[PDB]
Amino acid sequence: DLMIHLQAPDLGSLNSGSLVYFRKIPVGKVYDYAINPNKQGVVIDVLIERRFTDLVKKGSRFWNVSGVDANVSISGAKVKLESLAALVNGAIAFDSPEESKPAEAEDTFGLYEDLAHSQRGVIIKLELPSGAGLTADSTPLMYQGLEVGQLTKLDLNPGGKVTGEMTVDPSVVTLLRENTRIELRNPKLSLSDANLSALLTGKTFELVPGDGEPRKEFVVVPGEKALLHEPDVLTLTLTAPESYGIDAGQPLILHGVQVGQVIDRKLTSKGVTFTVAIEPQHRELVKGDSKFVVNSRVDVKVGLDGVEFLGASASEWINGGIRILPGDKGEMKASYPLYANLEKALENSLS
Amino acid sequence: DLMIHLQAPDLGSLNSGSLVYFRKIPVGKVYDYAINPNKQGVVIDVLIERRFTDLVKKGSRFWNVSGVDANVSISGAKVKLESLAALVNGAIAFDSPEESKPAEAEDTFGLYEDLAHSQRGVIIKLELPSGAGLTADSTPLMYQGLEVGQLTKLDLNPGGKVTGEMTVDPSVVTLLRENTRIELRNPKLSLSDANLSALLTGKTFELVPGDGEPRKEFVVVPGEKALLHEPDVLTLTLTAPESYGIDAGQPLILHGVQVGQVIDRKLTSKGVTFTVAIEPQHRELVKGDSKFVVNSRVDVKVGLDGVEFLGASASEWINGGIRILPGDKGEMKASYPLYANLEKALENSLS
Repeated sequence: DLMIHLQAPDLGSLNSGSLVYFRKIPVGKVYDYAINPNKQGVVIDVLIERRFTDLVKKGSRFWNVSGVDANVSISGAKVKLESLAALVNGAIAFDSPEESKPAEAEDTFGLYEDLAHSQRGVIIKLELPSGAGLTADSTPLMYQGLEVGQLTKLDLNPGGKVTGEMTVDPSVVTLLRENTRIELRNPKLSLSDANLSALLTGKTFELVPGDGEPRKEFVVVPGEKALLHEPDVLTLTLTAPESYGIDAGQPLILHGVQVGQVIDRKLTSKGVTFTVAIEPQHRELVKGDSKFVVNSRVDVKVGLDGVEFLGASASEWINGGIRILPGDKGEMKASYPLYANLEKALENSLS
Repeated sequence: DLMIHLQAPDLGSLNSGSLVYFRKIPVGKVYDYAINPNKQGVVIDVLIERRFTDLVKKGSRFWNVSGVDANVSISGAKVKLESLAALVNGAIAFDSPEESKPAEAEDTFGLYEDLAHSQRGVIIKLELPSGAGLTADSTPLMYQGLEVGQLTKLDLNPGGKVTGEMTVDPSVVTLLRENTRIELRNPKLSLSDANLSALLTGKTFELVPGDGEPRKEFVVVPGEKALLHEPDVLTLTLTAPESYGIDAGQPLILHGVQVGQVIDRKLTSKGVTFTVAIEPQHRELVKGDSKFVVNSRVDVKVGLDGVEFLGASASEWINGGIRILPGDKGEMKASYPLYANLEKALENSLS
């Protein structure tokens, strides 16, 4: 027979004589349990039978299937009572990997508390902004709409630095590399597609791939800042003597289509300095010369023969933001002015 | 007696001596269980009685009815506890088909994990855009409002290519053919008919039939692109010097009625190029000559004797989009211009 040791943080629902399963086949039993010399953890030593000594490998993971948990899920709760023998007395199930040396001679093993905690994969360290809607073992990493990861740990390091970590499955592991971003998506209010499921999920880590050297630690920024952190982004610091009602997250518009987003608005003594970012599409477009016209304010002028509306439309007004007047050739200097309307941009009159 | 083998990925709630049912009549029992030589799967060999040897056919499917699962459903949860003997010890039920040879001599059988997984039908491979709201065994294929299929598998192939597969029942199988589209419907917000049920369901595969050679693999596109993929569609690439507030999914209007939809908006260095699509109704209508006028902007001109409103109405404005001025005869050239309003389209002045 084989006599191996398990290290658990507590005994759980396991009694002496409780049963050990492989593929839900009883292939052994729990022999004894004892507190190890330090009071910290409980060592449970089990006895795999003589026939099944070749099942237990060095790379095996043992997990605890004892009691029953009833999990209510959104849009219906499927609670299935699979195994009746585990409720009364407790059980330990285990997996056998493909290629590992067979274990022997009282080899220790960590005892995971659940099947979900004993999933294989790669630990990925994250430096989170805040843990406001993030949860331990409930926040997924989506990729192409599929669940790829699971936030497994969430800590508040000293200095007020929330960091967590994530198990991803091996498939995607080759996708993670340099300039590969993980940004958290808010469950944003969708008018065209009504999805209550997404609304109930909450915060959601989105993986967007890049190329380069494989890395294993990332920095998650807020969703607005994500554009700024993209690999090929162009960042213009544009000044203005007034905010003109332009918030931090207004869209930035060329020829009617959004080419960029405002990132942040900083108030100084000289005026209001914006920092806007630009997707690659308008990166090629700029050519070093442009004018920047506010779309946040409506303007109507009354006249006998002259009737004009300047700088806005009602839909434009709800979106707001900054309009681009592209030029032919320039050098992409550091600072640009923000003109109050279109005709002061044609007059080149920043006053 | 008959001694046949079942191959299951795990033993489940089955014990030795657990019972085998046909039409919920005990017609045998589980004799033994053993792990096969590879560690991958468990072989459970059962013993159908001597009377019932003619029941087991070659084309039989065995499924697992063991334990109990309580499924909460929307708009009320009907949880029925049908069979009490399966809870304590476990059971295997099986079906006998109409015309098959009777099985004998330790013939193997796959053991499905549920009655829903052991439904007959045809596997249909799908190349999905994303698996954002799609689920395994929860996403149906509607046809005429009835559940016809069930998305049974959802994978993330390398390269970021989500593909899944679907069991459809045999009836519809003759309906699937060439130019037969499967497009996913979003649970769109309905103002006239309030349906919370549809809202709770989420994504929904809609089957629309076509004619031709029978095919067994499809490509699902997004709902907006579906129009573009229809069998008799006419696609116009129309240019404009500005977006004029025309989004990617605006309706496209002839004589007040929607005849087409804008498909996508691409920003270039020359301007904004749209790609609109057309239903067969306006396919016959075009005759190779038309003018394209924006309906997204309001225009009011003030005058002593001349009062006119150009290009929009408030309802038109909420819908927005492109208006068609049909002509008598033409050749349907590749590129068309998008005029800013109606009078510049009558003046033939694209500047």
